[PDB]
Amino acid sequence: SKYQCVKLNDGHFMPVLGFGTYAPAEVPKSKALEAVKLAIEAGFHHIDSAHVYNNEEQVGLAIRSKIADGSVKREDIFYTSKLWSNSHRPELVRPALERSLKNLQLDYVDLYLIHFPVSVKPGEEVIPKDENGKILFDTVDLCATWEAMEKCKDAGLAKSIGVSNFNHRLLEMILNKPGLKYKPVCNQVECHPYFNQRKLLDFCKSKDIVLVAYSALGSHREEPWVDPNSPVLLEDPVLCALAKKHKRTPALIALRYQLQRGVVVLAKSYNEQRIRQNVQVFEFQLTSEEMKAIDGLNRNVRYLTLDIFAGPPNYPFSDE
Ligand SMILES: NC(=O)c1ccc[n+]([C@@H]2O[C@H](COP(=O)([O-])OP(=O)(O)OC[C@H]3O[C@@H](n4cnc5c(N)ncnc54)[C@H](OP(=O)(O)O)[C@@H]3O)[C@@H](O)[C@H]2O)c1
Ligand SMILES: C[C@H](CCC(=O)O)[C@H]1CC[C@H]2[C@@H]3[C@@H](O)C[C@@H]4C[C@H](O)CC[C@]4(C)[C@H]3CC[C@]12C
Repeated sequence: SKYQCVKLNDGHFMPVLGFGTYAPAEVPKSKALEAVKLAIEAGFHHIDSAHVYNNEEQVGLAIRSKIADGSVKREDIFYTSKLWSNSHRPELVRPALERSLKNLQLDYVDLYLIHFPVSVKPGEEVIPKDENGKILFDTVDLCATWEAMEKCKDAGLAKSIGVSNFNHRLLEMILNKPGLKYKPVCNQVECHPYFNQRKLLDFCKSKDIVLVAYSALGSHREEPWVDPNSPVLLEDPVLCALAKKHKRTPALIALRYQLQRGVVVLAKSYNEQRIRQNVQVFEFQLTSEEMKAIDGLNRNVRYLTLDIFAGPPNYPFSDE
């Protein structure tokens, strides 16, 4: 083995390069199973999935298949799952995590997150709706939610807990919670050169919270979720230039950029050639001039605004 990891604030270790597993429904789930295997093989020791991804069955079957193989040991696979907004209510966390575990056929997750800050009505429908297309939000003290997460960490069902799509205010809320037992080990948020959340990153760094970047390569750009008019990240001029100078690719520089920033990156790809290519971030380095060059690409280009959840006071994206 031997791969690059970072020490999480709870003593655990997380690999710096994580493999994303979400894909549009237009893609069959089988693809997720075959893709993960290819990722394990390529060098990925960190796998990121979720309940809402509706692919834990395949993703688990994969990682479970590579352990049976003798290709990897469970202690070398860092699997992340996320609690979905229709289960923020206290008595609903553990059951949710248990449901995932059941679909994965694993005895615990290495990392478990609160997927999104705004709550929705409990029930099967992942995104409930009024007979008038209205999203049925719900109100839950996230601190109560976080208390159930802590009990999961203690029950040994989750090795490390953390948040996703949390902003400064929200992050603080958990941090300053009365009787907090475990500060979130990380905060997984969108983060690429056209939106290198310095402000948030610094904050996180100052609290020893690792920032896990997603859509680090510009995202899947799925029609309903991402604005087609947004600039295509991997087409950026200076990223392609640097790609050449280094004899690598714009994607690899977006990935390597993140790494040197002290960030943990996720790169999703079902294409074998590309999957194997992403594991190359470890093959080269960027110099201070380039380090700064990419810092300069900053813009306010947020790909996933998930504004269909814009209502509630917990919508994360309208502050920093
Ligand atoms: N917590 C959250 O709120 C949240 C939100 C969004 C995503 N995530 C996580 O982050 C992961 C990242 O997925 P994403 O859709 O956001 O964006 P991404 O990782 O930026 O990837 C978008 C696309 O880039 C392509 N790609 C990968 N490697 C490439 C390479 N070397 N050269 C050229 N293209 C390459 C992929 O196409 P191919 O697959 O065709 O290669 C991919 O569809 C997800 O799978 C998920 O696990 C978490
Ligand atoms: C919350 C996340 C965004 C962030 C992330 O990826 O972490 C989004 C990304 C894709 C979305 C699903 C969509 O493809 C298919 C379907 C559409 C229905 O109208 C509602 C149900 C489904 C299953 C959506 C649920 C919400 C998902 C999982």
